[PDB]
Amino acid sequence: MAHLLIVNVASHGLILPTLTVVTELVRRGHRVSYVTAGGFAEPVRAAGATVVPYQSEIIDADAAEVFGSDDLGVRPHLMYLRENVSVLRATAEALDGDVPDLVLYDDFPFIAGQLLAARWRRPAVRLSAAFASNEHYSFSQDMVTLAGTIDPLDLPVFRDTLRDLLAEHGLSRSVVDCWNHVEQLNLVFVPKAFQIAGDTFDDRFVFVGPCFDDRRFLGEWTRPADDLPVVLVSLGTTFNDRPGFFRDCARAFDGQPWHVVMTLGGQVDPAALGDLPPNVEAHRWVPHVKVLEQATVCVTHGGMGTLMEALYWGRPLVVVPQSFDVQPMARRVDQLGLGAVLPGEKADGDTLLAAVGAVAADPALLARVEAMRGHVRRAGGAARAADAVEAYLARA
Amino acid sequence: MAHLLIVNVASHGLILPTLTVVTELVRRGHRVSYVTAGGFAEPVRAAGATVVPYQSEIIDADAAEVFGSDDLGVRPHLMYLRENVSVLRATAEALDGDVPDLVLYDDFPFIAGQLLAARWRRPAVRLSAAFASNEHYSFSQDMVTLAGTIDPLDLPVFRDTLRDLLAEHGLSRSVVDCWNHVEQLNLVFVPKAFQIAGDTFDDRFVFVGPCFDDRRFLGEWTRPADDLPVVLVSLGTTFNDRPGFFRDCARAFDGQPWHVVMTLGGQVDPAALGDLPPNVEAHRWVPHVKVLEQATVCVTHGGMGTLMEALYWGRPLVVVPQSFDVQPMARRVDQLGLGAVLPGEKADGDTLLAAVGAVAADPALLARVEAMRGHVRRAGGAARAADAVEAYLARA
Ligand SMILES: Cc1cn([C@H]2C[C@H](O)[C@@H](COP(=O)(O)OP(=O)(O)O)O2)c(=O)[nH]c1=O
Ligand SMILES: Cc1cn([C@H]2C[C@H](O)[C@@H](COP(=O)(O)OP(=O)(O)O)O2)c(=O)[nH]c1=O
Repeated sequence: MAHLLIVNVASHGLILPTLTVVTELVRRGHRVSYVTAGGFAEPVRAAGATVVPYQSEIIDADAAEVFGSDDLGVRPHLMYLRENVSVLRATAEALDGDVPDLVLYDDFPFIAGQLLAARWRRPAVRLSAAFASNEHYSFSQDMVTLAGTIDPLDLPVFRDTLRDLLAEHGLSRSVVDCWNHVEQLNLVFVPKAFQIAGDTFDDRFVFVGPCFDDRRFLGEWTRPADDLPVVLVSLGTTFNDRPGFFRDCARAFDGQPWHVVMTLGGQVDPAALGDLPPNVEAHRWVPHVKVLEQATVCVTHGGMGTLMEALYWGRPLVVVPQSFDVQPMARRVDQLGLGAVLPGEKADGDTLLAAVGAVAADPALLARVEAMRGHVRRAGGAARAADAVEAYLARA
Repeated sequence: MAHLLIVNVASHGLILPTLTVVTELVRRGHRVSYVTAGGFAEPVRAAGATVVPYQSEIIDADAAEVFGSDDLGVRPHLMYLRENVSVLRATAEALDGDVPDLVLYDDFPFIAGQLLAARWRRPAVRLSAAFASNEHYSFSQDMVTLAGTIDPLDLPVFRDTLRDLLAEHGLSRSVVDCWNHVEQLNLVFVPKAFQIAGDTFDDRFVFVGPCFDDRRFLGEWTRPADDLPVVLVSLGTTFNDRPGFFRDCARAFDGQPWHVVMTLGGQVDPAALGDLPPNVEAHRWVPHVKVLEQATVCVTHGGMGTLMEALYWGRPLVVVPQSFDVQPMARRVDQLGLGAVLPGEKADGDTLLAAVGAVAADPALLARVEAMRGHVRRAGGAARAADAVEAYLARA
């Protein structure tokens, strides 16, 4: 009954929750256009969607290095607008003659998303792979706050670039109303129980939780031979250039009654770690969902995708936040008592060893992890998202 | 001519900026009721207002301890409501028979403010002694994020109490709408230029900047006989139980080309510092406003009052934040290049000494500070506040 456009940027965290949703909507006779770049085109086409390529900077940008350049975060902010503009121009060109009935856009390209919907006079849907935002809670604000950057709107060049962009595309919305625009429908990839201030989000928000595959394109992983409890250890895909962290982890678990699956996420080359104990392994990539299924503890920097996949299986958590983008999750896990949180420096090998053992042996924590798993399960998934999408089409 | 009620709580930072404003309205003939507790009654009467006492909990509470109690911040949050409720009941008791034409309330007692405005069906005005909040920026969220506490609306007992309070008081305004309510007029004691995301604030907000007196009731001060550049050092009135800080600073400035004036703020006894060099003073209280007039550098934790009082006199800053509450102001001062910031531990006497000398000798920084001084002067202060109120009073 529809041609659905998904507006997104080139990032694992933002695309992976989307895949099984695409496959479900397509299963129901809908047709999907998907904005993406580079190697992401491959899994996106496999989910059933037609790929609309665009030129991305962020795809091979070094996050740590970008946020390091200057002390106000001008470089991050301006790259943000560029990625949005690059996405806006490429989608319009491709689909100006094939107008979608429904524009769905991730938080990141939300400027391009609003402008596209306005340009075509089409209903819109927002997708959140992290925490959702409303009048009470802004995932964006405490992003700025924690990151230490300048407010984007306090940055004259950013503000003017945006004002000229809205003006050009004639969107009848002011810069501030645009930046703080709440969409009529929002698909969020966490349970409401986990969402910060989740009790405050109304009907416009649908908390469907993690949506995932076997994800064979991230490789495959098979239960070990030593039959030791399995600990997943990963720093994600973004701020993951930390051979020190991984090497110290391998050392601490050397001879310990655990089997460690280490995930480098594309930065550190396994070889750069040197030799690992027999109970410790390291990959550029393995499907977290595949390790976590057989796992006992999950050690993660706090990436949402990894947290929700771990909680899906009721795995006690050890969160090792190394960057700002992940701190709200880590704060939320700590306050829900879903695991131990070792922020930055504190996440050394030895401390990480005591934490892994501690949370694996805590009956009260395990009581909370099991219950939360229950909310994740009773959360929609790809099926409930597609339902919302189809009900939304109806009202339009 | 009117009866103006000022709803406030027993706190120096929240009451000081209000005083000269009261005196102006009264001077113009209006009659002012002022909600306060304890020893603040004296200065408030002086300003020319009629004191409405309420039983206060925060007036004799130790912030550091209160926030140290538990890991979620349940004790602070619940005290916050009690303070609000205690203020609600007292004022209602006193003014039910003497309804005000206008209800002016500070951010803190904003819940009691809204309910009183609704009860009596009167226009209301909000007062912000720190940054103001709107749809783009929330000082509150910034606070919770920085303090590491749970969102108050994620805390059942807190929201239930709030919900019931709103219901029992007839207010037809949901808990979340209530919490994120934007008043139709806001007096903000900050220049819009300093305000975070100032450009995003509309005409509902009037940035009148600092409003102060001789403040003789805080004692007096005559510049030294040694004729050294005077440096004001102060950790404020809230998280100021830090003898090590003042002790180490006095030690560092020993025999240095500066005259250090330290204010303990009713916490540490001056005697507990022990012997001080001839060029270092220590007081329970002296009017920052009088030191700052003769000063060369202001060293402060980031209290909004001290900051604005210093910028009023174009004084270079060394910001030494030791607590979440002054963290956004330290961030802002740093972004505007108005001074050096030495967060928490970084703030030893030796590093403080270099900073003081450094900010005093930076031509660029001084250009920026002198310019901000310009904005503070343009703000309009007490006169402009009464102007706004009177216009609001006539419109409604
Ligand atoms: C690094 C890595 C991530 N993932 C998945 C898990 C998450 O759903 C998603 C995003 O990674 P995540 O760890 O959440 O990191 P980031 O903070 O960078 O987004 O990618 C893997 O499956 N295998 C891997 O090796
Ligand atoms: C401690 C102290 C404060 N003040 C004034 C300056 C401010 O306007 C007001 C509040 O103090 P401030 O320094 O801003 O601290 P806080 O963050 O704790 O509120 O008190 C004095 O005049 N003298 C003093 O000795």
